Amino acid sequence: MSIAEDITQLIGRTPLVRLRRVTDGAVADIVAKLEFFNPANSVKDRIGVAMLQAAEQAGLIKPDTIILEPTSGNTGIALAMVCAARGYRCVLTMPETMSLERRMLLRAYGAELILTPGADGMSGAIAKAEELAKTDQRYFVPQQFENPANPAIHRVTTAEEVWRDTDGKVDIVVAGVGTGGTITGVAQVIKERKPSARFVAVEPAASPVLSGGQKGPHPIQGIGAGFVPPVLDQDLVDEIITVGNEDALNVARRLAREEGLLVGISSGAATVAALQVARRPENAGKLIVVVLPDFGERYL
Amino acid sequence: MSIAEDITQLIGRTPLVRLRRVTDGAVADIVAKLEFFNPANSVKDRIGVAMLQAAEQAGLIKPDTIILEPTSGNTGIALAMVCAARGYRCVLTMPETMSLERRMLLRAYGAELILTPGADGMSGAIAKAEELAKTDQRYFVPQQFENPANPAIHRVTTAEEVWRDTDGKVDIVVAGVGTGGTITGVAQVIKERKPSARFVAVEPAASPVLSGGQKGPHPIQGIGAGFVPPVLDQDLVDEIITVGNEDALNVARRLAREEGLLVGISSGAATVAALQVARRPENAGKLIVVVLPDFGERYL
Ligand SMILES: CN1C(=O)/C(=C/c2ccccc2OCC(=O)O)S/C1=N\c1cccc(C(=O)O)c1
Ligand SMILES: CN1C(=O)/C(=C/c2ccccc2OCC(=O)O)S/C1=N\c1cccc(C(=O)O)c1
Ligand SMILES: *Cc1c(COP(=O)(O)O)cnc(C)c1O
Ligand SMILES: *Cc1c(COP(=O)(O)O)cnc(C)c1O
Repeated sequence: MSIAEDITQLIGRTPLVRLRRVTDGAVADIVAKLEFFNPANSVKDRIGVAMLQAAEQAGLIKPDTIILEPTSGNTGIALAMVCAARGYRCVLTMPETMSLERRMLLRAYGAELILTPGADGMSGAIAKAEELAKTDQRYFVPQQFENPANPAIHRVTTAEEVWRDTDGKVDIVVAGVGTGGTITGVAQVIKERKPSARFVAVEPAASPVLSGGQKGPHPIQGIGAGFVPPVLDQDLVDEIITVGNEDALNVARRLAREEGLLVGISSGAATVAALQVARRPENAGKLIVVVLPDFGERYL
Repeated sequence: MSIAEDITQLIGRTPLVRLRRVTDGAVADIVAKLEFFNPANSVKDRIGVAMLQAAEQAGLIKPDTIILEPTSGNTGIALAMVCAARGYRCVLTMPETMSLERRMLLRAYGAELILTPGADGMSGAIAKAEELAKTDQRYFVPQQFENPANPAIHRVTTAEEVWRDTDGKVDIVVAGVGTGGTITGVAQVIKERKPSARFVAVEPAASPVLSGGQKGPHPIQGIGAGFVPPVLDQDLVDEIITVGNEDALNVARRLAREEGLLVGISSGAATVAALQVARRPENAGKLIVVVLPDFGERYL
C-alpha cells in the first residue's frame, strides 16, 4: 500500500524535465528540477517540514509552543501548511505591504498574521518577531537563514534526487541563492561524490551581494536576500552569475509559453544563468541541472 | 536516468493521503487522491494531454490545426499548458464574466481568449466555439464532455493508480461528477477487477441533475454541469450523494486548516460525501478512496 500518513510525507521527490525550446545556443543538455511539484508549490516545503522535524527530534517543541517566523515569501506558506498538518499554532510577521491574496492564502492554512509598518519592510518584520520571542517563551522561531536543518534536508533529499535521477551524470548545478540552503546542500553531497561537479550561484544584477556589490531593491522574489546568509557555504560555489530583472522575467515567460512550465521569476533567473553556462564550448555534451524553485501562478 | 522529455510526461501518478482529523464519526478508513499534484494543479491535466494524444494518434492534427474549446474551468488551464508544451495554437472561448486572474493565467501559457457575452454564460461560449469550428476547418475541438479519451485516460492512469496504491484493497470510490470521466474510468476498471467495489457520484444539492432534479446555479466549480454528460456511465454508479454549498465550503476549509490540504470547493464536496458514507456501520473497516480534483489557491 502506498498511502502517505499526512501531506508532509509527500514533500520533495520532485521530477527533472529536459528543456526543448528555451535552449538558444546551448551546446550542453539543460534539465530543470521542478520544485513546484511540492504540495504547496515551492521548494520551501522541504525546509518547512525539515526545520520543524529537527526541532521535534531535538525536544524543542513543548505542549504550549507556538511557531513564529518573519517571512514575506514561500517559507511562510510552507510553514503554514506544515503547521496545519502538524496541528501547531503558526504566527507569521510581515510588512503590511503584503498583498491581500498572500494574506488570504496564509490564513486559509490557519496561520495568524502580524502585520508590521510598510515603511520598515523586512527589518520591521524581523524586529517584531525578535521582540515577541524575547518576551514570550512559547515562541519557537525556525530562523530559515541560520537553521542547519535547511541545508541538511537538501543534502538528504534534493541532492540525492539529483544524483539518482541523473544516474550520477550531472556535471553542473545552477541555483538561485536566497537562504543558500539548496545550492549548499546539493553541493555538499554532489561535490564530494563527484569532485569534477561544478556549482553556479545565481543572484540579481540589481542586488549583487555575493559578487561583492551592494544591496538594492529588486523584483526577483526568493533570491537576493541582501547579505551573505550564514547557511550558505561560499567555498563550494564555483561561479556567481548576476541576472537582470528583464532577462529573468523574459525567460520565465518563455518557459511558460514554450515549455508549458509556468514558473516564478527566480526560475527565469536561474534559467538565464543555465543558458549562459550552456553556451560555453568547454561545456559541450555536459549535463546542467537547473533548480526551478516555484510555480508562476502566485505571481499573477 | 529519470528525466521527462516534456511536462506532459509528468501528468498523473498522483499520491494517496490518509485523512486524520476531518473524519468525524467515521468507521471506515478515508484516503484522498490528491489531483492537485498534477503540473497545473488539477485533474484536468490528464484529459488535456489525453484528448490531444488521441487526436494525434488518430491523425486529426494537421500542420495548420488550431485547438479550440469552450471552457470556464480547469480544462482550459490544462489545454493551455498542454498546447504550450506541444507548440500548438490554443483558442478558448468563455463568458466575459471570467476573472482577470483566470485570463492572465490562460494567457501566461500563450492561449488566446475569445470572450463572449456575460449574460449568455456557458451556452454563449459553446455557440461561439460551434460557429468558429463550423466556418473554419483549422479548428480541432476536443469536446471534453463527449470525448472517449476522457474516460479512457482514467481507465489507464487514475484507476490503475488507485488499484496499485491500495494493493487492490479499495472498497468504495467517492468522486464528484463534472464530465463524469473520472468516476466512469475508475469504475470501468475497478468494478470489473473487484465486483464488490462500489462507486458514489457526488453532485450539488443546488443542481441535483443526476438525482433526477433540475439544473440550478451553484458555486461548486467543476461538478454539477446541469445535464447528464454522455461520457458518464450511470450504470456503474451505485449511489448519488448531493452536497450543499455551505457543507462543501466548510469541509474544504477544514481540509486546509486541519490536514494542510488546500483544495478547491469540489474537493470539499467529495469529502462531505466520503464522510457520510464512512459513518455507515456496514462500512466498518472498509477503505474509501475520495478524489480531490484541484488546489484551493486558485479560489482565493
Ligand atoms: C529581499 N530580502 C531581504 O531584504 C531580506 C532580509 C533579512 C531576512 C531575514 C534575516 C535577515 C535579513 O536581512 C538583514 C541583514 O541584512 O542582515 S530577506 C529577503 N528576501 C528573501 C529571500 C528568501 C526568503 C525570504 C522570506 O521572507 O521568506 C526573503
Ligand atoms: C455549470 N456548467 C454548465 O452549465 C455547463 C454547460 C455545458 C458545457 C459544455 C457542453 C454542454 C453544456 O450544457 C448544455 C446542456 O445543458 O446540454 S458545464 C458547467 N460546469 C462545468 C463542469 C466541468 C467543466 C466545465 C468547464 O467549463 O471546463 C464546466
Ligand atoms: C527560497 C527560494 C529560492 C532560493 O532557495 P534557497 O535554498 O533559499 O537558496 C529561490 N526562489 C524562490 C521563489 C524561493 O522561495
Ligand atoms: C473536472 C472537475 C471535476 C469532475 O471531474 P470529471 O472527471 O469531469 O467528472 C471536479 N472538480 C473540479 C475542480 C474539476 O475541474
